[PDB]
Amino acid sequence: AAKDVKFGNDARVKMLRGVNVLADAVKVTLGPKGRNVVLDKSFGAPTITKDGVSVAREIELEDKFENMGAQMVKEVASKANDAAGDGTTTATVLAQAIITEGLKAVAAGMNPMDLKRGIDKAVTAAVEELKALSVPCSDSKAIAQVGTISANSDETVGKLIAEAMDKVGKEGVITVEDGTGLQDELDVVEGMQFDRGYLSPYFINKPETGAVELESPFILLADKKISNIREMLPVLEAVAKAGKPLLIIAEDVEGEALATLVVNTMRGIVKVAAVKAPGFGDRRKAMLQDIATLTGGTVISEEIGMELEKATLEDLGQAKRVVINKDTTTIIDGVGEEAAIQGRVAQIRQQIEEATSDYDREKLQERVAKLAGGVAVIKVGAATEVEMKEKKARVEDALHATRAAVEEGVVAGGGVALIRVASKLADLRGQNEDQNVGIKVALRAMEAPLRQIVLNCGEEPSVVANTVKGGDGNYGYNAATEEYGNMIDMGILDPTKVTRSALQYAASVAGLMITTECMVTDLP
Amino acid sequence: AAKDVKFGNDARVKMLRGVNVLADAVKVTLGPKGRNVVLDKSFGAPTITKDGVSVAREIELEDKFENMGAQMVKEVASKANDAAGDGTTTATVLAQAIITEGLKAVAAGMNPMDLKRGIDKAVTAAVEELKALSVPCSDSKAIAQVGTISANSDETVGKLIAEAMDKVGKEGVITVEDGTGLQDELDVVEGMQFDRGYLSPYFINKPETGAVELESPFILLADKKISNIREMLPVLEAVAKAGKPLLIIAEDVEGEALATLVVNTMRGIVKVAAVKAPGFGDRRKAMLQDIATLTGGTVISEEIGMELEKATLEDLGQAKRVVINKDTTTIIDGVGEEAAIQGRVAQIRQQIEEATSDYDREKLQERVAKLAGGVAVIKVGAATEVEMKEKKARVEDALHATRAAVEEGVVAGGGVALIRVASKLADLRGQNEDQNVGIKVALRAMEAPLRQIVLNCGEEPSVVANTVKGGDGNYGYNAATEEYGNMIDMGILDPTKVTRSALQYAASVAGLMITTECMVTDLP
Amino acid sequence: AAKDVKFGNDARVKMLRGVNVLADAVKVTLGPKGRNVVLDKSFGAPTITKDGVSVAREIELEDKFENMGAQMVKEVASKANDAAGDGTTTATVLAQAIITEGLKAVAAGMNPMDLKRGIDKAVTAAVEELKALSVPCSDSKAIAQVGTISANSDETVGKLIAEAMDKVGKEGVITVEDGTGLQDELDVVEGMQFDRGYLSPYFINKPETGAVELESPFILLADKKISNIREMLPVLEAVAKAGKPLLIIAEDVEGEALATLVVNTMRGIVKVAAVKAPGFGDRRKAMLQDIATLTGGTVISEEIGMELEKATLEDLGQAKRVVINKDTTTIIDGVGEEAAIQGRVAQIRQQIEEATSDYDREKLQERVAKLAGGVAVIKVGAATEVEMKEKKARVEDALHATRAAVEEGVVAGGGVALIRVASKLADLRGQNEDQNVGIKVALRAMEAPLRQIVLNCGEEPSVVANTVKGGDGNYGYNAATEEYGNMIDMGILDPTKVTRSALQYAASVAGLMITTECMVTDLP
Repeated sequence: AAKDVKFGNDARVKMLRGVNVLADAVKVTLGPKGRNVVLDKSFGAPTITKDGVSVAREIELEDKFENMGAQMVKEVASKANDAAGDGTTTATVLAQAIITEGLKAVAAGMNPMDLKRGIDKAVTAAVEELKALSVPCSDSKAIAQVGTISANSDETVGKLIAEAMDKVGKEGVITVEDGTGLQDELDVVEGMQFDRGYLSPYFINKPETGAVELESPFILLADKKISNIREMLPVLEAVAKAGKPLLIIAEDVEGEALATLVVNTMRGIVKVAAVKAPGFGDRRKAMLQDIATLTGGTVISEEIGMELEKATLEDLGQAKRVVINKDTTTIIDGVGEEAAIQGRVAQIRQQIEEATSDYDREKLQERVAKLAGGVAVIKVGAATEVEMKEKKARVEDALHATRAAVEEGVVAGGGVALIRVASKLADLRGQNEDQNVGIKVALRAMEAPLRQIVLNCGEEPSVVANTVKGGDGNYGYNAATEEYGNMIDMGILDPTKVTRSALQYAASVAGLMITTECMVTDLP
Repeated sequence: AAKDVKFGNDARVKMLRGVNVLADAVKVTLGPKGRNVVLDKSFGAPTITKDGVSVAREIELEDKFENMGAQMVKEVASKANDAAGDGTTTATVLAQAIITEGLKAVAAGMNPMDLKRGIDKAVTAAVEELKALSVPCSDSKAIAQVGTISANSDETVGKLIAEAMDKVGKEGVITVEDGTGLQDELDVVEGMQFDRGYLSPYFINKPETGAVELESPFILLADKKISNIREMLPVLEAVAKAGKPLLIIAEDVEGEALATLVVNTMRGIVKVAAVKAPGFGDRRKAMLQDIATLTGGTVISEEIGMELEKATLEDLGQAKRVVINKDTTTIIDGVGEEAAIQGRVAQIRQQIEEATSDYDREKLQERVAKLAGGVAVIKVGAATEVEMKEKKARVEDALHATRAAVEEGVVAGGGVALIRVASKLADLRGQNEDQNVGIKVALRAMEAPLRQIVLNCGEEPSVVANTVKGGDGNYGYNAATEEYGNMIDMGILDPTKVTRSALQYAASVAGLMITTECMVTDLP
Repeated sequence: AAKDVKFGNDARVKMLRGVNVLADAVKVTLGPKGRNVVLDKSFGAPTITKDGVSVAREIELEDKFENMGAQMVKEVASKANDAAGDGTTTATVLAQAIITEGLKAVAAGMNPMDLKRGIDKAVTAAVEELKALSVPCSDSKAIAQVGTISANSDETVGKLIAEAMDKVGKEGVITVEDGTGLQDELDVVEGMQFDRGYLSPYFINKPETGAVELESPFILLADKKISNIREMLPVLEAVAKAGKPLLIIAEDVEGEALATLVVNTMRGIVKVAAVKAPGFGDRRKAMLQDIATLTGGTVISEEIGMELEKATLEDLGQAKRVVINKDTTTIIDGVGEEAAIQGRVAQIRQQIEEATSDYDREKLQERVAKLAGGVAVIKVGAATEVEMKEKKARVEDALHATRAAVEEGVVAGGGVALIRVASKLADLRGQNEDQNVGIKVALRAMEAPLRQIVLNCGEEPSVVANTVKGGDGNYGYNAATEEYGNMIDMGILDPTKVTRSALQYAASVAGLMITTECMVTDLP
């Protein structure tokens, strides 16, 4: 396993074939006419996929050359999944084309670093070009079109996403889960909801199937397990003379207090619903106070000078209707001031980002969307778990793409905007001839992905691409119909965020990787 | 784990040959003339079995290509076995036909996605046709006939299962168990049953053979053990006043209490029997109130401040008869509310939709059978464990077939319905001629299971297929009669669900496999 | 692991090779001229054997093919040993011949199902005919004859066994084990007895070996720890005033109890025999209850609602005489009525007829014999350890054969019943030609064991069989002396149960030969 070193093109040629390897591993799956690849599973059955990165993630070759090349190209695709997950094939093909043009330039003895300088300043110019070319994406028709593009002519899933997103609002949170039957299940859970079950089964309410409902109850917060005191009776009798149902949130209730608390609810005196703590202590308590403010309750924590039994009856929060089952507790609409809710939203706006990013951001965004609106749940069903996941990954990709389109809009899809801005920026000049040829190299390498896209349909890339370059504006080529026309007719519009981020990150990684000159390796 | 990358036709033929070897190894079991397969077992004697997936689950190939193919294809067979368990050979054969046709089409340059669409539409049409042509099966004669064919022309088993299902009612539970004698014996156990014996052997009552029986007793349920709870002395006096026997359900009883009780019973003071709770804490908590509802009593709860010491006369469950042996207790005509029985049944109906599925179904249907259905025990009597395996396997095949037929309805067996629906659906056309070609080729090749069924009998598949294509209606060939006639005459009926699931799963999996264009392996 | 599949001719050839292995392994042991086999043992001495299962159960060969063939044929031999244990060589040979002929027929293209049904019908008809021709024999002369037939010209052992069985009665059993003296020793003592050594050696009276014999003692059996209590002063003083010797069976003895008891011994006031509890708690308790019933005492312990320090002197039983050895104890006669005998034997008998069988029933006959008869003890002694093992195996085979013959009855032994049933059942007919072919093949193969016997004897097998087929009744051939003659004169008779079980096992192995079509192995 001793280290061995080589220099320049002799090693680079090895890289090429490995690149070549990974390259044709990916580009076979591009386009509507592109096919799938099944990935061996060490534990169970192999899984079908169309995304190049899903294929490549586990891929490494026997020899050190190709193995390290695959790892060093796989990082950008990993980041692409970290952000969006699609367009990975484009990043791979552009990387291959640019590294080939890089070896061509090195054959001229040309400086890689000034090449990178010219190329990435041209990339920034293209960023500005794309920002200028951005158009708003507002109509749900375009949303359905882009989802259908992402979902392989699946009008059902895309349209379903459309009404779900519309009725939950643009800031409403939407989640996709498993289903077994041939039909997806659409659920909306609005207000406040948590997944905790009643400790006592005797809470079976008047509605059949054990369905539990409370109209305008009094919600209360506690931090103690009520065992030693065993006397909530002052509060109980205050609610009894109030004569209205109640919900309690506490550490726990001991069986001794539980007996009368359930026995007394039967008696019909006060209906009381007791639940376990939904989540981890500090943050869960923090969101319970937000719920209390939402429900018109007061900030109540037993870990401060105030007492459970020492309080004012108005401290109990009220919500119009609460629905409780064996596992799920939900509120339809509560009694709270929207000014205070929006103040809490402003308070939590900066916490939306924080610095933890991955763990904190999505959790907090879904939680706050629940705090303001509701969550959408879509049970995507299919015959086999591999089929479910194969559709699923496209579902989350389309979800993220819809988020990008909502936040930023779209640009002319099908790569025509790319080639037009490249043609317009062909006039760009650098410090010297090195930067100029670097810009031209970047242009000619960007030409290749579109040509491969055309080739994916079993049609000639050259003259078709030339015809694409001939027209402008709405004129573009559709692979599904394999014909030219408007973007609106073809619905091929590129979400701005995914294209911008993927293209620029791929450009950066390519510019830094073409700088290879020396090789270290291990022996068998 | 070094990886190797392969393209196109080579992997295609590898997958072809592996699937073909597995399939024609399976084919030796198809039809009445099919035989068994012997599988080497390291621990002891080999396993001899007919159903294909039973063989498949342990199949592992020396070659990585074929190993990947076998493991990727076994999922459909495994889940089909999980669904029904028989006809799996037919599903495998038709799947192989689909693979052959798909690879042949792709060899022509076929579009994989067009094939996917075509096979999907064909499956939709076939499912609708099966729904349309499905006919109900109600008469016990036809039930016995389908059991007989499902038991490999065993009429004795058919009459046995028909008698069992009749006496266990429509919602009874039927199970097959190991038998001691040289022949099968079927027993019917009805009423409230559980497997718990009397605490002491001296509990043997008046009935001989060491049996412990009480006529018109009362039933006590103790939430916890007996330490000082033997203070039911007042209730005892009432029982002493009533001159009635008693039954005890308690966690545990003191040795002094056990000794004092035994003496009381043998002295004739009060004659009482005691048995333990049937199952786990959750199970017993759920089913004790079910027992009470059957016997019209009130469960003594340690969770509520009602106990044995403070109790009512009718808190004892009321039943007409109790019969207890060394480890089993039976209750005859418990005196309880039938409407409460329906309420508990409806609660069970709501609880039907459960992720636990079969593990939940055991007790879920156990309670219903104890209330309304019945218990059937099929003790398989024979010498060799392989023979019990074979007869048992035929037993659950017949059981599943009968259950599915009763709940669902039937179609003609032997694939006559398959060829009929293929002929009727030959008229459907899709979006593209590519899709139409996929559909029509699927129709051409879907008769292959019938071809192999004929072949297993050592008879010309081509002659029979041509003659059947000439014939119409329920006319068809039977191997048991080894001649033609009416398919109904022999009473070979297929549940629609098994055929539908097999066809849809085979089409889905085949469509996903054929789209693969790249291969990856690891070397030894 | 890597699997390799064999089909049809090749798999059948491997089965034939396993058959050849089995045949050469077994043939060496058929008849008087079929000789013993030495069993290699790296641990200890290689062991000489003749029983077919004894030769078989430990034999496994390297080549996987015949290895799994042997593994799958081991089950029939194992089951036969667990059922009868003798005639295993004969049943194995007949089954092997049947299998060989069936494999030949399948090589001719035989139908598995025709074989299945024809062999089932033939087995059923042969069982019926064998039952019809069954002649029970009860004379001790015939019992000695058949025991010697099993013992291969051992007369004294057969006479001893017959006398022992007669003296132990119809329900009394016989125990056989190794001996030191080269002559077998038979010891039978009637009544109640179990082996138990006294904790205090000073229980030795004037007679030797600590044997004490006492008149009408006060027999007490206690399942409770008597060490803790000691005391018993009122009862001890009552017995002392009565003037009779003292008998106690205690769980344990205290140092104080030891002290007062040894003071009693060396002081010479009262002779007291104290013994520890016999064995395993619950079952020892049950058999102690049996002893108390047979002695006319009362079952008294803390498991009974009697009091320790308060008791009545008549509560204990009295015996005609009690004898105690160094490590065993017997009672010559006790207070036991035949009605209580019937009741206890019946409540034991119901447990005897159960599915537990092994590891529980033998103790059941032990206890029952202690209730009614006595234990028969056999000491077989000789020179070399391997030869004692062989003699023990042969003697136990004879023991089981005698038990089966006594409980069931016999037919003509030496295999002549086989030829006679084959002759009389030449008229059997099946459903079709193939069934009749299979039946006739089985009938022809029925001749194999006897012709193999004659071949081993060095005489013309087929002509001797033909000559036997000419006569009828009990006239046939003698292999020990090797000449014709009547069976009755030399009494070659065999219990019918082993014959029927062999036929049933043959039916099962035939039913598992018919499906031999595909086999799977694992090669490195």
